[PDB]
This record gives sequence, C-alpha cells and structure tokens, in this order.
Amino acid sequence: GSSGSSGPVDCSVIVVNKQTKDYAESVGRKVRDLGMVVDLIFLNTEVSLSQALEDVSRGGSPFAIVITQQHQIHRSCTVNIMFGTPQEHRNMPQADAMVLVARNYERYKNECREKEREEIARQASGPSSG
Repeated sequence: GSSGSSGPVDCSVIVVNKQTKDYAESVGRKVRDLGMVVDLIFLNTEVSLSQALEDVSRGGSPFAIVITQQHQIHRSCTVNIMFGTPQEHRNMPQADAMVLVARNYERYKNECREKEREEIARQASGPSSG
C-alpha cells in the first residue's frame, strides 16, 4: 500500500445534522453488518448535501444514505444509487434499505468484480493520491 485514506464507500451515510450522530452511526453500521463499507459524513453547518452527493459519486460511493432530524423520527433514510440506472428510493424503512442495499450490493459486486484485474495491465499512479 502506501497510506490509505479511505477510498470508495459502498454505502456512505449523509448526515447534515449532528443530533443524528448516533442514529446515523447505526444505519451506517447496519450496512456494514452486511459486509459493505460505510462511512459517516457530518456537515455541521458546512457545505450542503449535494456537495456531499457530488463527492459521493465522484468518490465512487454507489449508495448514499440520507439522514436528518425528520428521518430520525420516521426512522427512514433515502438511498440514492449513483451507479447504473438512476434509481431514487424515497422514504424507505431501514429493514428495506438493508435489503435494497444487501440485495443491490450483491448484484453491484457481480458487476464490480467483473474479473481478476480488468484487461488494463498498468497502474502508473492511479486516482486519489494527494
């Protein structure tokens, strides 16, 4: 390796609010219980959601979870896929999300792996270096 910053998050959790630090800390770990890389994005009065969504895609994050005060009450997040057809799941129960994520993920991987190292046989410094 070299250092290891973080990389692409299978399912990144978007939490603009702070109060939802624990609640979000779950939905995120929940996706991890499936064996999917998840992270927590805190935007404590900083930037906006999109700003994160933009980094989500560009970052690689195929799935992005939306968290917020309300979402806390209803206890539901918004799973927005970044890869493949534009599928926007609005209002979804954790259990479901976990299934929609655990399910999609399975497939996504099938398309992710593809094969033992793509045809490309040369790295010569890749993306994300800093």
